[PDB]
Amino acid sequence: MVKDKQKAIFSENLNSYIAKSEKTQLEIAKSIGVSPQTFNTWCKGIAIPRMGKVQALADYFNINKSDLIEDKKLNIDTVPIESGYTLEHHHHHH
Repeated sequence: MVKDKQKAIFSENLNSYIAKSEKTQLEIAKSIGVSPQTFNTWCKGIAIPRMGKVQALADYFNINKSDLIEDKKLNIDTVPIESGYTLEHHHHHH
């Protein structure tokens, strides 16, 4: 195919949030401040918007930009951080 994996991840993640909403792509596009054709290419993973729009997307969904950039490999694994941040543990014998 010769396709960039990052754009495939970004769209995959973004599309997840979009398809979880009942507002159309044309709806979200106006709220962000873009044209439907611009939003269409994002949803198809053809292009990634600039920081000003990526932040706008995350800001509108009340999420982190990191949620759109990093892969949905959401398997919690203890993350030592130099602060008083909350972390959870599972523990299952398998």
